[PDB]
Amino acid sequence: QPAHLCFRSFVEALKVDNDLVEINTPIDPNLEAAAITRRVCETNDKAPLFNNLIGMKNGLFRILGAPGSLRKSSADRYGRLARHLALPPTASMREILDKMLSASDMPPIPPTIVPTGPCKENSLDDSEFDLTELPVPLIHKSDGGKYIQTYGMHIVQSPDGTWTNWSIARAMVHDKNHLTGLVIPPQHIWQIHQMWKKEGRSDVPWALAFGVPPAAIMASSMPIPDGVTEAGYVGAMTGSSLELVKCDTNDLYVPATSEIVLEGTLSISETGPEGPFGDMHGYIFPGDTHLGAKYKVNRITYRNNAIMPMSSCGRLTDETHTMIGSLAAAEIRKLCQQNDLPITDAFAPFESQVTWVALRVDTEKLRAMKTTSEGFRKRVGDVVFNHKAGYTIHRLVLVGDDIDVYEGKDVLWAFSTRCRPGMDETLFEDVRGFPLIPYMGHGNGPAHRGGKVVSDALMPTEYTTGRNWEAADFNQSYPEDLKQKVLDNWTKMGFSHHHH
Amino acid sequence: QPAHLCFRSFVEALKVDNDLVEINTPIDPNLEAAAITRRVCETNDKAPLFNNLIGMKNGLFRILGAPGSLRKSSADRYGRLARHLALPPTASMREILDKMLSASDMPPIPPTIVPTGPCKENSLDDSEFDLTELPVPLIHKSDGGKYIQTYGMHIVQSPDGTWTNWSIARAMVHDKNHLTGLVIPPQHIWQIHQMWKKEGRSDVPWALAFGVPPAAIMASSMPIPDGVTEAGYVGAMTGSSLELVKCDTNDLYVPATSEIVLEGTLSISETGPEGPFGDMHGYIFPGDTHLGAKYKVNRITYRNNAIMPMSSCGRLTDETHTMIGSLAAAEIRKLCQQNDLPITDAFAPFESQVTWVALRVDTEKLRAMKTTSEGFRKRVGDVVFNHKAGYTIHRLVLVGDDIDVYEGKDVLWAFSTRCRPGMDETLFEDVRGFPLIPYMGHGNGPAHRGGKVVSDALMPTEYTTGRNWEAADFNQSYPEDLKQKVLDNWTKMGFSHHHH
Ligand SMILES: Cc1cc2c3c(c1C)C(C)(C)CC=[N+]3c1c([nH]c(=O)[nH]c1=O)N2C[C@H](O)[C@H](O)[C@H](O)COP(=O)(O)O
Ligand SMILES: Cc1cc2c3c(c1C)C(C)(C)CC=[N+]3c1c([nH]c(=O)[nH]c1=O)N2C[C@H](O)[C@H](O)[C@H](O)COP(=O)(O)O
Ligand SMILES: [K+]
Ligand SMILES: [K+]
Ligand SMILES: [K+]
Ligand SMILES: [K+]
Ligand SMILES: [Mn+2]
Ligand SMILES: [Mn+2]
Repeated sequence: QPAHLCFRSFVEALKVDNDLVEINTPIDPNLEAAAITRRVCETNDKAPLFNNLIGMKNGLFRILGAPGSLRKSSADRYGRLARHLALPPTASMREILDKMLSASDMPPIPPTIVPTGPCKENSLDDSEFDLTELPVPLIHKSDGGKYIQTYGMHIVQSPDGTWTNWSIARAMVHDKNHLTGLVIPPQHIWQIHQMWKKEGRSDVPWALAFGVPPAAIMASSMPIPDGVTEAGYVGAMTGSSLELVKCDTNDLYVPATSEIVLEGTLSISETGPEGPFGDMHGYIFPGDTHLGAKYKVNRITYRNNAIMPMSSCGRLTDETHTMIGSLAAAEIRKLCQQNDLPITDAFAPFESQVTWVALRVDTEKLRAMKTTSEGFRKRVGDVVFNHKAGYTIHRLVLVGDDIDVYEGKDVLWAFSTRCRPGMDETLFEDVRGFPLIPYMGHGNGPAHRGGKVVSDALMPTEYTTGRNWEAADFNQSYPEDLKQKVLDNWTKMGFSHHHH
Repeated sequence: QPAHLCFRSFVEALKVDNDLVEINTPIDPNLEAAAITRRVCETNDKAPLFNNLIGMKNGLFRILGAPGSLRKSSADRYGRLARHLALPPTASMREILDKMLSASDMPPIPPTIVPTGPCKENSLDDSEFDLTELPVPLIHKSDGGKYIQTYGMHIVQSPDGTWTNWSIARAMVHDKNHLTGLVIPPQHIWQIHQMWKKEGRSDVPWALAFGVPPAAIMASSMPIPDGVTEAGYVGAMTGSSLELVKCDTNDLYVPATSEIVLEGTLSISETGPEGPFGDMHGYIFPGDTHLGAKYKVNRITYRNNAIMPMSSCGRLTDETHTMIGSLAAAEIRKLCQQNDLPITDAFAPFESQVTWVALRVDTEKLRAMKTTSEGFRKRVGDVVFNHKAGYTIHRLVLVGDDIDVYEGKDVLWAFSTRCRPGMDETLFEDVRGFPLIPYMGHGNGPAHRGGKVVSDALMPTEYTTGRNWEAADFNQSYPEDLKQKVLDNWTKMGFSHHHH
């Protein structure tokens, strides 16, 4: 099966790429596996495959860390991500995000039901497993539980059957047959949960599939629109209908090649302690436990030699930056264009801890609008910050066409030199805020509201007659021939490879 | 003579360090020398010494580019700067800035007058030179003149004789015997000029010395206090009285080993076209010429085989970032401490185009103040933004003790995650602004006023009971032994030198 359609094949692909380290000696899921993974993520090293995880029994489980993290080289920086999507390993961010957006104007390709698959190779009923006896990692020393769920896909369906959502939300082990996790607005798992709670009749049928098709985990991490079934979007994006097998204890459908599947229910009544967790912005607040949603597990099915993917998230750079930030930015680019805003590109700079998105403006189009910074900032902020795709983003930075938004040095240069603090900004206090950012949920103001800003790094003439400067850089301050002369004589004169 | 006390010796030192490239074939001062230098600065390469500059006649002149720019290696990153100050080439920024501050609580060591020095080896009177016939560089393709003055020191003295100031301000050739340049408030050259203009009797006696003692050019770039003669501060800092020779046509004193000296007057009445110039924030606005101050040159004296230092300034990283930003930050650190503010460190992040300064707070001291963010931001901003040392800085970022302000990744992380836009900030509109920033002089508001902000990246408990988080990073999320185990087994397991 292709790497983008089968996690086991993805792991092979990373090996074949010389992008894997197999660790065949005993590694402890209590912190060690995650510490190695953390180190990998902070240094852009090869992904670790822990084949000998202390506590692994009857096939449950091996761990792959850092599945969507960065490679060291600039030329294949995003190669792990490209390997989720059948793209060349040298694909640019623009190419990855375009691939992720491509299904937005295609007919869905609904999934195909098949009678079995590898995820049925083994099963444990409700007398045979105990989640506290599996080698679930402790990912950070102060976490409030062992976070089994950092890179699987929750599957829930609307009561009416018309929408089946796939998403990543964290969850940890509560006891032998339950998890707790975040189920928070405006996320689709929360929207669906609310529909079941208003119906009031039963708990939400649920599955959590780990080691799913890589193209599916990418869509699981993207804020595609309300009511859109991720399976059909992934099918359109890949050009192929995904093969799904029915759960044994409910009528949900899971990817045939899932490494591990939990089947059960998400309660419409019960909660339990959840967190704290070392999360995407780089922090943990020890002892900061709060009631979260509670999941009951009735069944586990799994592949022979099952592999659990794990995100050891925190400070730069991991899946929470490369996927949450970039995929939100992609959706925001499209949202802006569908609202008639002249945005060509969007990216969440890593330097902002993916709390900003830089929006590249087609300034020819802007000029024809015959507008002003105040008016345009307000329009952009109203579109983005009132929409779910803007949830995680607290600062938007508008930049003109000379800036490559995928290059954080250039975004920081433009922000720092073209946006006058205060005057060139509009604050938004009456929008939903992202409480997980420390300055929100642990800050001085409302945890769930406000704290957002549009920062206009467009210069005045970009609204009127056009850019009126040149950069004081090698590229722009010297004519072409001179530049080429300098480059051609560089090593000659005495001064100091693309792949590496 | 030691490298920190003699520019010719500094050039040797760079060679000896394997930090120089001598270019002995003909190089054009029209753009080529500056393009090579620009490239060097953008890539942290070796400094270029142009020994064969097209238009060099009777000893005037060779060029050294990038004298205060960065080295590639992390271990001696700041070595050029260390070589201005007799510090080891491995000196940290903290050590460099401490050296630059050390004379603040020492008695001045006034200079020593000597009867001659190398700067008298050659002379050209007012019938023998023509500034338009010297190989003065065109540094950026759109500059409004050939900027002879990017790394020399202007020397002017108060009418009463009590204060002699040394400073760097840009100047370009106007005609055979004049320059034009910036002389703007609140700079000391402007303060002194104003005293001569209020007296009304004559033009300001002036000298401009190029290739001065490196320790002197560092102080020339630092906002030491009003009324303090830089020569005596440099003497205290170095422990040695600087040797100075009298000008031939006026009673000012120049460093004995100056490579090139211009003697003349700064007019109290005349102006001429100045600029545009590709400056420190990375921009040039072509055609944006304005009236500047006008200097008359009556005499040139120079060393045999004179060397003109040149800053090819613009986008990162050059002297305008490493010296203007860092030295302002140093003065601001001291200013804050003298105002009883609990600041331990200050640095202008390069990523901010040196428009921000990050202030590290001693949070134990902060807690004893029993204050709030609003009150503390206001106090800090009032101290800094009402003082000349704050002139160039438009954003202050307050951070707690866990942040190394000399590491821009960490400053950006703290700013992005701990400062809630709007709520955690105070805007300052009724302070002097720095017009050279594009969003000021080419922006939407007053060019000379406002646009400043204090951004508080202190978390709430840092004011009360103490830090209440741990980072989700390898350092803080794992115990010591585990960390050390991981490091010790790193290359063993399969994963990937300080000097490189
Ligand atoms: C890649 C990724 C995405 C996480 C995520 C993680 C990763 C690795 C974790 C598990 C390591 C850390 C926390 N995560 C959570 C999360 N969204 C959320 O509501 N709660 C979370 O706990 N997300 C983001 C979420 O997947 C996106 O917001 C999706 O748009 C949600 O899908 P939806 O649009 O269908 O609701
Ligand atoms: C290192 C350095 C410092 C420049 C500088 C440059 C460099 C290389 C240039 C020449 C390449 C570009 C422009 N510069 C100017 C400048 N200050 C100013 O008033 N006008 C300038 O034109 N400065 C900053 C100035 O030297 C500091 O603000 C000093 O504190 C001034 O000394 P003072 O406190 O005695 O007035
Ligand atoms: K999704
Ligand atoms: K602006
Ligand atoms: K000075
Ligand atoms: K704060
Ligand atoms: Mn969804
Ligand atoms: Mn001074």
